[PDB]
Amino acid sequence: DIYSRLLKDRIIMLGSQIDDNVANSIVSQLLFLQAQDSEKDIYLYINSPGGSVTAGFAIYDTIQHIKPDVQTICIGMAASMGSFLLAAGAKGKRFALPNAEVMIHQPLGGAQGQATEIEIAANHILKTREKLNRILSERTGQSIEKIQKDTDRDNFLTAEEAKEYGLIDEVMVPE
Amino acid sequence: DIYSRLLKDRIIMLGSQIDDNVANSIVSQLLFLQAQDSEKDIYLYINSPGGSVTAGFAIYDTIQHIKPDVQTICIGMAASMGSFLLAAGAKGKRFALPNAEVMIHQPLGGAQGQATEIEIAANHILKTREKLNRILSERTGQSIEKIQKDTDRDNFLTAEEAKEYGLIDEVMVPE
Amino acid sequence: DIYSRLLKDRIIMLGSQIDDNVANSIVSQLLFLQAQDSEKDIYLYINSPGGSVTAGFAIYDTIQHIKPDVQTICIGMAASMGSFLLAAGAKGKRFALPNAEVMIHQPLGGAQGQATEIEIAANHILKTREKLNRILSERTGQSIEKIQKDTDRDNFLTAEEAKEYGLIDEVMVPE
Amino acid sequence: DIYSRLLKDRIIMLGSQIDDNVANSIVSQLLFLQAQDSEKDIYLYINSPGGSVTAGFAIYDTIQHIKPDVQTICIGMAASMGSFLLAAGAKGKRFALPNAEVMIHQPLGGAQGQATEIEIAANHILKTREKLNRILSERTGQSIEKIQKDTDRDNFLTAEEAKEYGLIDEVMVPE
Amino acid sequence: DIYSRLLKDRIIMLGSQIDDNVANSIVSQLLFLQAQDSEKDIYLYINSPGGSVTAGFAIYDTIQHIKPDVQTICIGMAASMGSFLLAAGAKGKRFALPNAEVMIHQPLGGAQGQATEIEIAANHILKTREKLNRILSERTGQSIEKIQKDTDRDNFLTAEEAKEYGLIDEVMVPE
Amino acid sequence: DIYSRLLKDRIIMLGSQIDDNVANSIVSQLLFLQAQDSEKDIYLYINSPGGSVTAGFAIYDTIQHIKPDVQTICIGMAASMGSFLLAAGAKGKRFALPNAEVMIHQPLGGAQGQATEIEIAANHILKTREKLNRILSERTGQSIEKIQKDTDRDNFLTAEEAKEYGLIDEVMVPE
Amino acid sequence: DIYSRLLKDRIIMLGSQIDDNVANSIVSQLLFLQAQDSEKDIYLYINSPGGSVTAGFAIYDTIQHIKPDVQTICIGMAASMGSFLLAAGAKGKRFALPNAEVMIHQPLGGAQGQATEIEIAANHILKTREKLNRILSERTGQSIEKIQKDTDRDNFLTAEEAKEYGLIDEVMVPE
Amino acid sequence: DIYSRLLKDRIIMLGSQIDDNVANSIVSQLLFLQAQDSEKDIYLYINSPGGSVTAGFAIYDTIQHIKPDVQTICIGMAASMGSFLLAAGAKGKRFALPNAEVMIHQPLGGAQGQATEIEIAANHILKTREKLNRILSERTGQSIEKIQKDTDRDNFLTAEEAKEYGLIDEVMVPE
Amino acid sequence: DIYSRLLKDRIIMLGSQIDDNVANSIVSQLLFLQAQDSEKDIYLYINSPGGSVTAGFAIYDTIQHIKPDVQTICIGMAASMGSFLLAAGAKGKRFALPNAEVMIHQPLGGAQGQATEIEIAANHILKTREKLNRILSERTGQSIEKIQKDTDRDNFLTAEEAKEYGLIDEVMVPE
Amino acid sequence: DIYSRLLKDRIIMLGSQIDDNVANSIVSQLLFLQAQDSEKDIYLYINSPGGSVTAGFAIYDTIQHIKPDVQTICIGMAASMGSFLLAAGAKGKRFALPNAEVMIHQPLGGAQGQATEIEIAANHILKTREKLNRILSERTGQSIEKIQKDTDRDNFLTAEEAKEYGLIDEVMVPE
Ligand SMILES: CC(C)C[C@@H](NC(=O)[C@H](Cc1ccccc1)NC(=O)c1cnccn1)B(O)O
Ligand SMILES: CC(C)C[C@@H](NC(=O)[C@H](Cc1ccccc1)NC(=O)c1cnccn1)B(O)O
Ligand SMILES: CC(C)C[C@@H](NC(=O)[C@H](Cc1ccccc1)NC(=O)c1cnccn1)B(O)O
Ligand SMILES: CC(C)C[C@@H](NC(=O)[C@H](Cc1ccccc1)NC(=O)c1cnccn1)B(O)O
Ligand SMILES: CC(C)C[C@@H](NC(=O)[C@H](Cc1ccccc1)NC(=O)c1cnccn1)B(O)O
Ligand SMILES: CC(C)C[C@@H](NC(=O)[C@H](Cc1ccccc1)NC(=O)c1cnccn1)B(O)O
Ligand SMILES: CC(C)C[C@@H](NC(=O)[C@H](Cc1ccccc1)NC(=O)c1cnccn1)B(O)O
Ligand SMILES: CC(C)C[C@@H](NC(=O)[C@H](Cc1ccccc1)NC(=O)c1cnccn1)B(O)O
Ligand SMILES: CC(C)C[C@@H](NC(=O)[C@H](Cc1ccccc1)NC(=O)c1cnccn1)B(O)O
Ligand SMILES: CC(C)C[C@@H](NC(=O)[C@H](Cc1ccccc1)NC(=O)c1cnccn1)B(O)O
Repeated sequence: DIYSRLLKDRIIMLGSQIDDNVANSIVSQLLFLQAQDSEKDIYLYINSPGGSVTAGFAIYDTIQHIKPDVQTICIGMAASMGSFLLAAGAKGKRFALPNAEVMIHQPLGGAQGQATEIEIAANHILKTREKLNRILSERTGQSIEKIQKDTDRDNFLTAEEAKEYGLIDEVMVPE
Repeated sequence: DIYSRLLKDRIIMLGSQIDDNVANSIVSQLLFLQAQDSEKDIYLYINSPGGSVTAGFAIYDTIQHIKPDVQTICIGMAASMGSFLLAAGAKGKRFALPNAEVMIHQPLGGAQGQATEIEIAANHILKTREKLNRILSERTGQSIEKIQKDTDRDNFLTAEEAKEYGLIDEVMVPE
Repeated sequence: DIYSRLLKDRIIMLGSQIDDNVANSIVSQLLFLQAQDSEKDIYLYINSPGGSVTAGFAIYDTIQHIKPDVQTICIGMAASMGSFLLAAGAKGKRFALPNAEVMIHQPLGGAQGQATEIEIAANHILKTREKLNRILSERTGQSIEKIQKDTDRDNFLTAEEAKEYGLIDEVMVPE
Repeated sequence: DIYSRLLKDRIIMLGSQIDDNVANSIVSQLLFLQAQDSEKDIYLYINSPGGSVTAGFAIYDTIQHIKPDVQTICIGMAASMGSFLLAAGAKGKRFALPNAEVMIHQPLGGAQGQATEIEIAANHILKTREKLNRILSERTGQSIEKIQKDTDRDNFLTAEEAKEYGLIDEVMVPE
Repeated sequence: DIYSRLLKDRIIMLGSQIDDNVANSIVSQLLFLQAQDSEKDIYLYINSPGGSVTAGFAIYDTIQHIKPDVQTICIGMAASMGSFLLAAGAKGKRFALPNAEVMIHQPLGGAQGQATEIEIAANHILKTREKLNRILSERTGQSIEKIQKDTDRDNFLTAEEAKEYGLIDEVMVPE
Repeated sequence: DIYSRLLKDRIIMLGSQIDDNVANSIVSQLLFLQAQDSEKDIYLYINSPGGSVTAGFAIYDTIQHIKPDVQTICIGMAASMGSFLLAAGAKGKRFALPNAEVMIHQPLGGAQGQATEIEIAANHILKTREKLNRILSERTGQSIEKIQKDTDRDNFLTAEEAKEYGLIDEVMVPE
Repeated sequence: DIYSRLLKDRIIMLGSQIDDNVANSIVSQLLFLQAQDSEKDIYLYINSPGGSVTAGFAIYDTIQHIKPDVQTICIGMAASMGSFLLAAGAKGKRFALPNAEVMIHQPLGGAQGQATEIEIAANHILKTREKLNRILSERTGQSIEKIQKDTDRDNFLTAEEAKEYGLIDEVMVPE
Repeated sequence: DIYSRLLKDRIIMLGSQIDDNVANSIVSQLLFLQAQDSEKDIYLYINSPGGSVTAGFAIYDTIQHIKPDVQTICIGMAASMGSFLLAAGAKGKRFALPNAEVMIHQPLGGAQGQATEIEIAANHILKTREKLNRILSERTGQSIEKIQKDTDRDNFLTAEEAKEYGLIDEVMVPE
Repeated sequence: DIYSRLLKDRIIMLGSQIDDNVANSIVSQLLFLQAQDSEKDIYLYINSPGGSVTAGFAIYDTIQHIKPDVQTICIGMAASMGSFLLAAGAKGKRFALPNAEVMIHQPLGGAQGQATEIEIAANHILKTREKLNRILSERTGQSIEKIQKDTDRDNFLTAEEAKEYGLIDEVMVPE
Repeated sequence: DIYSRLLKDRIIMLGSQIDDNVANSIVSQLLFLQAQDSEKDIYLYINSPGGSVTAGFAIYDTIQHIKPDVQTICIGMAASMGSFLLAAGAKGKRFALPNAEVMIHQPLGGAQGQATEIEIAANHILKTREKLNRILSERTGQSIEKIQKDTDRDNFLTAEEAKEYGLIDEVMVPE
């Protein structure tokens, strides 16, 4: 299988929606790569429309925890939790290809039941948003109040705009 | 039709779920009965599992607004917005048959979408619960804190317990 | 319509499963009949497999509340809440045809959700069973503990067994 | 409507599956006809594939109970509970048109649940079959054990065979 | 039918979602009422969650065009196009009952297909929003800029808040 | 019924999608109104999203073919065949309410099967478009070239724009 | 397989809902790892929304039974039965990554059928909640009264709050 | 695969509902293990909600027939036929983990068709229940009369209660 | 597998709809091929109906971003994003077989929700179309306005027409 | 796998409907076979009901473009695009088994949407039919005018008739 080959070059492809299955695969790949060698870089290609917040945080925390630097490279599109993980790469080693698109927006969810259950769910998603904003602020240098306003609705960015936003460090030019 | 002849005796049957169709029928019947005679009493029989809050308030406010006293008679069951409307009858003229059951609980709803929209919906239903608690406190004489605690979960009441609670004035004995 | 003609003779047909629609129709027919004449007997024919408890209690309490005697006549079958309403007729005026079947059993229901919600639902249905047992004991003369054992599972009775049970007073012979 | 003009000639058409709705319609038509005149004959045309045992007994017991003779005339087909009601007409006044088919067979049913519940359901339907076999033996002049043997499976009979069997008295010839 | 005799009191009930069927019914009632008498007032009760913009404008333009004053009375809820029609009543004669809910928000829609067809749909709905904002500014005295910001998301208003906003003129007290 | 009342005033409401049922109803109403009086005007109110071309042409040809002038009044919306019929009213007597919308676009259809079957269906719809374009050109005073270009995609028009275009003669102002 | 290589390092990934299939896989992995070496530690990564109580106890009891210490590491989320198993790791060796979320709440279930069946199911789930509360009390040091109040509704905890609660021993810092 | 290496340690995992597929897998594992060695023990782990009686007896009879002792160890849950197989292990060698649950109840089934087919099915399931009771009485030392009463409804047992009942010999402690 | 033997000749088959899975496979194969040899040509056979813009740009940017020349050979059909990638091959090395079809058209999409959300989606797809038009203008030597007009609707091109258009350099002759 | 073994003898079996997956498999097998040896003959067995035109042309153009002669052998049936590929084998090496059936007919498709879109699709399928007719004229020696008339509807041919027609060169006799 072709991805088996790429893993020998320490390359991980995140090329789908992020659910728990995908997150456990990515996490296990990071841990496996760290075991083989704990100082050579890892390369995480990202072509993802987003997905679950907790699954995304499973990958995020693993990236920060392991010893090797994790380079992130957006090809095609990094939207929602995909752009959050793009910004999570080793600073100075976060890239996008020239025609890649990046999109940021606020979390989405749902809640049903009694008034108290809806209040619990609303409080949980607002806390989850404040937590995502605070971390994105630390990864980009944007202020939390600006993240909050810029993610009120869907916010599409070119690769160059993503760099000026601080989500990546360089647009990768050919070749 | 049987209900049309009962209407000539100024009797209205609320015997179903409360949605907008039912609420409009009940409201129009109260209006029509007030026009025919504005001082003879009206009798509202209630056998209802509850329904929409705004459809319920359409009936509640029409009862409060018109001239005639509206007697409320719970037969079978008055649950949720049903029991709220039972408590809304003219004071001294709120009844339940001996084996009727009354149930009270907090509102239920749902919300989907972005975090800010879920927060808007959560705030709306909590505000709605506060409004219902306040009115029920006025109709029963119980405190708002007691209502709030007693409606945290489904709360089933006998006709006698509903009288002790202040939801009704008397249990109707034969004949 | 044929049932309209029978209502002229103060005859009500209960020939279906008992839900809120059926109960409100039956209740309105009883009240309409009492208005026309409050001393002439009413005849309630019962061919019913049962239905909702609260809908059944809407009919029960109305029968006990109005002035006229309500005679009950089982044709075909009175099961579950149907036999409960059969036993509710004016004492001495509860009948069944010779090949009618009567069936008694304990209530059924369902509950889903949190442990506390299931606890609340279980407590409500056990309270509802104790109430049904107590009233059936008063209508039949059977002890509450015998009702409890006899309704543990489905209990089919001939018309003659139903009379010796106290659910009816006489088996109607031709003509 | 055509059937109500026929009711003025004391003609009742049973022309469908026998459920509770149909049984209550037929029963009410018999009582109504007896009320208008309690001596003049009633004519019950039967074209039915059968139906519910209890619904059929509602019609059967009403036929035996009223004062007027009830003639039964099979047109097209009287199967299962249909043929039971065909045999139920006033003796000497049970007919079939020359090309009508009569079918008899044993009761069918179903049972789901615990072993004790399946035993209760089996006993009930076996008792039901014995009661039907006994009545048909009285109405036809055949032995119970012959009825049992001849209904073990679907048993189709011509009009002439139904007369030979005792289910009807005469085959109706033109004119 | 109850709504028929209410119409003789010049009362119209808008108690459902607004589609073309409902709109054509309301419009024909307004025309019919003007034909019988063209100076006596008309009373339009509103309990509606909203609906189609063009259906709503059929009712709006008819209200403005006919000669009689059209009073608007919100019972239960006036949301979206329902609250737009509430504010369309004759000034000084727009009411809400004390527990009625009013909600305002921006239009919603959908678009599918080629880029140029999506552009056509976006331009059409933004033009529609500008037209709604401008009319609501005229009916309420609020500025278009405030309407735009206040309708960005769902905005729930009590009867008292709707009066302060200018959507209604008075909250209707008993009796 | 309310529409029967309006038809005595020679008012016809076209308030739905135009299919064959609707067309036959409108056509029969026009024929019936012409028979009652062949000189007094007829008023066709239009709130329609369009529909079938042949159903539309049934109404169109009938309007052209009856002696009385047929006034057309767009309320809410006249799109597609709806706006074609709006433009078909007696010149000088075509109206729209101030907030009515008008939309024009080319016909739509489908074709499946062999190549020669698809070619036949393509030629039939192109000939249909050319006929519709020519007739609309004559009703509006526009060139066929301009109609063709302006209906290539969905084209939304305000009431004032529709008057400028020649689809209506006057915007109806209040009173 | 990537999970196969991690099993070489005595790492087990519980990254899904807990049903019987998953529980048997986790149990067999623990058994297999103990047989290979009964004194080297085992590492249980948890990213789970929870699941079946009995499947959870199959894993819990196997963890307690075997010789090796079992470290638990919450990545992403440990909700419900997932957080119960997180607290079950060897004391001193229960961890969570800094942005992992932990949630605790009371059990859920369902019951259908006769009143006595519903009572049996209610008693079972309440007994199951008492058992879980008691064990969690032992694992965290919190009182059973506190657990019972804190799990009445969904209760979301940060990694730091989970440490304060006693569900984990340390938050894992990089690197 | 993990279960293969466990089979080398003579471990069999019964961790699912028991149907014919599972039974044939378990049976072939028992025979395969006997062929390799006919005197060393076999270990059957049981986490099962139950299943088919005949599939269960395929496993039961195979366990009794082969030479090696089969230890049974309930993890998580042994319900219905699962608890029957738990009690089927070699006496002295039947265990449950401390938080395992055990449930016993009477068989369930269904029957549809003619009265004689229902009677056949009823007799077959009653015979099956007598056979299960007699074997369980032998495995546990309890009387058949007590088994019959204790299995009338669902009967949940802790590991300790199962030992007292005789279903297991010991609750296995760590480690 | 046949495609892996072709990969050793540096042949990549793009023979399906272009989604993220396909894009990541193609990207992985380009990277892998560049790693084995960074100067020898790569051959990308294209038989595709098109697909996702972002997935297509993942392949496009990878093609421009590797050192080796990528020849593109259209077999069967290159439509939509398929034809975009066909034009993306190394200039002078873009081919089509004599009977391959090439189709170009403008992007398609959808948008649902509030007016502001629809405007965001419309602007994003219009910007996407502009970006695609500019690149195709550079790759084909046609003007932006000609690309815009020629893609307003589906535009089918033979292999020879595709060469005249600049989408390919040569039509590949036999053999 | 059996088809792998036959590829050793340079045998490719086209035995299914022709879509893009199948076409890419066949194309890749031809290229792979040409790589191993570019002068040994290839044998393509055809048993196909047809399929996509563009997928068929992918196979056709590859057959003409490789160096080796491709023999075509129809077994069972070559219908529609299947017979087109049969006629495409190296002249003198196109065969059919004596009972194989051959069928030719004109292309089929479908179109939906605006009139201009149906015209585009009609023109495209007509152009495709003309290209198919011209190539088959060249492969068979029949005139385009004869192909056009013979493919108006389904035209079934025996192996012998296919030889007379020019679709094949010889009917294969045993052995
Ligand atoms: C940066 C952030 C915007 C990324 C993703 N956003 C989300 O909102 C996801 C959407 C979702 C996915 C599957 C199932 C339901 C919901 N929401 C949650 O995981 C969540 C978290 N905490 C509480 C409630 N929900 B993105 O891909 O859009
Ligand atoms: C508690 C009692 C006094 C009244 C009723 N309780 C409710 O929860 C209803 C239930 C509902 C069901 C289906 C669809 C919608 C609503 N909730 C609302 O109307 C509502 C209002 N505002 C915000 C959110 N929800 B009862 O009678 O059922
Ligand atoms: C004498 C009595 C045995 C009669 C009826 N028995 C019942 O169990 C009904 C059945 C039912 C039917 C449809 C949907 C749900 C339940 N149960 C309730 O109404 C109920 C349940 N829980 C709490 C309060 N009430 B019988 O006639 O079916
Ligand atoms: C003389 C007699 C043979 C006539 C009818 N026979 C039946 O079996 C009916 C069929 C049926 C229809 C609807 C729903 C269930 C069953 N059975 C019962 O009504 C029944 C069953 N079990 C216990 C009590 N009653 B016939 O018309 O076929
Ligand atoms: C702001 C408030 C006055 C709006 C009310 N209606 C809407 O937003 C509707 C929603 C809808 C209803 C039926 C069918 C489709 C869509 N949208 C349109 O009608 C529409 C959309 N795009 C262009 C033009 N019009 B309210 O009830 O929400
Ligand atoms: C353009 C405008 C003046 C009128 C309407 N346009 C249409 O295309 C309708 C839509 C349709 C309805 C039912 C079934 C299929 C299609 N098309 C036809 O009736 C038709 C199509 N092909 C040949 C002949 N007739 B409008 O409402 O959009
Ligand atoms: C850890 C605990 C606080 C909640 C966890 N599980 C539950 O509540 C489950 C929900 C469920 C899932 C699948 C199938 C059935 C039920 N309930 C039961 O297993 C159960 C046990 N005994 C009696 C009744 N129910 B958690 O992970 O949600
Ligand atoms: C007491 C306890 C040991 C019962 C176990 N099984 C059953 O009761 C099953 C339920 C069932 C399962 C699959 C298909 C159909 C029915 N019933 C039968 O197998 C059966 C056999 N013969 C006659 C009638 N029924 B337990 O494990 O659930
Ligand atoms: C490049 C041009 C020749 C058209 C090609 N692709 C498209 O139009 C796709 C269609 C699609 C289908 C399913 C899911 C998503 C998109 N549209 C987009 O990707 C898109 C989405 N949002 C904004 C901008 N673009 B071609 O292959 O049809
Ligand atoms: C040999 C030839 C005369 C007929 C063969 N195929 C066709 O006619 C297919 C039918 C079809 C199959 C799959 C999907 C869509 C349509 N049509 C096209 O491929 C097509 C052509 N031109 C424009 C658009 N589509 B045969 O095998 O039937």
